[PDB]
Amino acid sequence: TATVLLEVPFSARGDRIPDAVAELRTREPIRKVRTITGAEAWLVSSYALCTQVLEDRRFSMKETAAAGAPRLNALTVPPEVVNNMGNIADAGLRKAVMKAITPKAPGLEQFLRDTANSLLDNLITEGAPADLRNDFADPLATALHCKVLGIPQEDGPKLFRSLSIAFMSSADPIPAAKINWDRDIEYMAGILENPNITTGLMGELSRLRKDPAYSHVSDELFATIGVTFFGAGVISTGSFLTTALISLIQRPQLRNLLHEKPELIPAGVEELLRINLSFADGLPRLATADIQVGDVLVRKGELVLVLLEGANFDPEHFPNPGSIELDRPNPTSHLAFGRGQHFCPGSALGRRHAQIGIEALLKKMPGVDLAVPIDQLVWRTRFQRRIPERLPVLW
Ligand code: HEC
Ligand SMILES: c1ccc2c(CCc3ccncn3)c[nH]c2c1
Ligand SMILES: [Cl-]
Repeated sequence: TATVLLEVPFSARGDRIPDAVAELRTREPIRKVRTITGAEAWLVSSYALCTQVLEDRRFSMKETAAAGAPRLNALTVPPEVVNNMGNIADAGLRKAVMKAITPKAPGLEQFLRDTANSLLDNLITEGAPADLRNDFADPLATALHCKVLGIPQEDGPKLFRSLSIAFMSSADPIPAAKINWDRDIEYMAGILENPNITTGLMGELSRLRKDPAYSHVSDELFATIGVTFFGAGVISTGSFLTTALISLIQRPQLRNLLHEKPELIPAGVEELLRINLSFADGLPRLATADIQVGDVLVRKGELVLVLLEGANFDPEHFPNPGSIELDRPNPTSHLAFGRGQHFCPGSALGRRHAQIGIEALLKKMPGVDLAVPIDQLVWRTRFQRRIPERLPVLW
């Protein structure tokens, strides 16, 4: 009997990789799929072909936003925002933005530790079960990014609540996304004019905005940087830490090891990054030329989806890919942060967020365990991240 073209994404579950991924990688590591919009795309699932695509700018991020292109999903932002990093670079702002979002600012790591410990103390006081997503990982991400941006902690929750819509992976445009986007842009425009905001990313952007060397950079770009980096950083660190905590809880031997030897936590987090399923969709690129990828000649104008867990569970690059092994020879060579032109600018901050969050959790609740059977986690659908709606634990 006839079947439709293979549809992506395969599963919204972030606690297991579908067997279909390895079968695809082995039989057809670049293969045609249908996205939720109905568009066809090339799904790339081997490490070698994923890196090839991400390292060839002729597979363009920016052009995925072009009118009439085959789409993975509907834009939730103005099309120029897809090229936000490119616009930042063209405005002469890349170095300043990068420096503002490193975890090395004085007191930043102590802020993370203090915040994590305070959130955990509150959970211990409230008593089990505790929701490690809504009452730990996401508030820690939100507090971190208010600090990094230089904006008041009390503004975090409202900005955060845009994100369950802003990072939707939808077949169609989302009216609420524009409502929240325009509102959050207005907020950050006000931040740039707010004399109290003198630290962090927005403090620096506010200064550069009045510097004659940036007098022709648009106010829209300055505001957009704030919304984009808050949203990307918070959704990415919150979702990654949440699904990392699941992987850690499901490995009590690793939890005990990292609890007893915290110096191993960075290597543990690198492996948790490698096996992380937080990205719900392949990374999209639009071909701007005819390009050979494996056995397929990708044609100009076609959509390519780089499946991160395809690369990161590829046994030809990461032997025994499903196992967390702290002594791999190539531990940071995973694609959790992408690769090439669009490699994540917040990679160092995301690493520190997770390392400190896990260190604090293991000290405060060494006996942490799921409080529900793992299958009972509710996996958010049609979203750019895989996350459980609640993460109930006991300890
Ligand atoms: C505070 C900012 C920030 C943080 C923190 C952050 N991201 Fe990023 N990330 C970005 C931005 C902005 C981009 C777009 C870069 C570009 O287009 O050049 C990006 C790009 C990426 C990409 C590549 C996307 C592509 O299409 O090539 C991946 C993958 C990624 N981030 C994953 C993560 C993960 C995983 C984490 C946490 C563990 C994280 N990011 C934390 C802001 C952030
Ligand atoms: C693929 C998907 C999304 C993006 C973005 C914007 C991400 C964002 C930020 C805040 N609210 C909503 N979305 C920039 N480059 C991208 C590539
Ligand atoms: Cl504050």
